[PDB]
Amino acid sequence: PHIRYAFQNDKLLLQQASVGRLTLVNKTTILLRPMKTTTVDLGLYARPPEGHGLMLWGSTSRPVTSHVGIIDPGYTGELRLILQNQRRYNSTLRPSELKIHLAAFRYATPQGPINHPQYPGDVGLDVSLPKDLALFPHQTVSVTLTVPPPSIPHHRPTIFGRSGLAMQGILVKPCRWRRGGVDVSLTNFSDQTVFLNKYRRFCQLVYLHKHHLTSFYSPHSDAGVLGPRSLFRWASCTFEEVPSLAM
Ligand SMILES: O=c1ccn([C@H]2C[C@H](O)[C@@H](COP(=O)(O)O)O2)c(=O)[nH]1
Ligand SMILES: O=C([O-])[C@H](O)C=C([O-])O
Repeated sequence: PHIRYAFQNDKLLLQQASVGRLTLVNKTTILLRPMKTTTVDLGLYARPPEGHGLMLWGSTSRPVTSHVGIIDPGYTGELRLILQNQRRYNSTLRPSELKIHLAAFRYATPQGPINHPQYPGDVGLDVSLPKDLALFPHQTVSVTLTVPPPSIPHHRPTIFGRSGLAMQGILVKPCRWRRGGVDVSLTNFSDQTVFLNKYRRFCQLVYLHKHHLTSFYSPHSDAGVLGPRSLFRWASCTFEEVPSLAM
């Protein structure tokens, strides 16, 4: 399969597009104010092959957390990375300290608490909050989902955040939804208490094909997505530059 893309941004360098993953790195210093969202407009456009979505994620050893972005197959706008400052003062990413990754995966879609996809073809299904929560500034809050989602053979249910909460300072730490049930953690990086009532959509349910979860560290895998216990392994695709995709 081919991923077709276009990229144009003088503040970012394309490091490589190899073994199914594109990596960009920052050429300029990136300033992060405390308590506020930082967005990086990537100048990057892409369309996945049939049956696949795309995954967007950032990686750094500085004290900065990035949203893990689930990219729908019908999306034809510009991709953005959303970052949050872990400290209570300015943090900077000096040239080359931020890596930005994009790669594809096969997924499946079933037919409260679980809602149908927003648009034809969307990868994720919104999951509703089972109780009111109060999220205080610079604090983490955890919630349990225990009632099983729909079973889909050869796929693995996983939870990821949505981009609109992320823009408000609320990140979800992505995690597998395992047989026992899943503890979903939300951190508020903003300066204000955020109230999320019962029935609010707070995260999304994604069914990755099981090939996309591994324990081996590979050319084809990375600990940066779901963390260390289950590595994300992206599809073996080829990137192909189609400059007219750029808007
Ligand atoms: O980190 C992200 C996450 C999402 N999106 C784009 C592609 C998605 O299809 C669309 C909506 O994503 P959600 O609101 O559903 O997370 O925005 C990004 O550009 N960057
Ligand atoms: O909001 C989205 O999920 C995305 O924007 C969907 C399409 O198809 O364009």
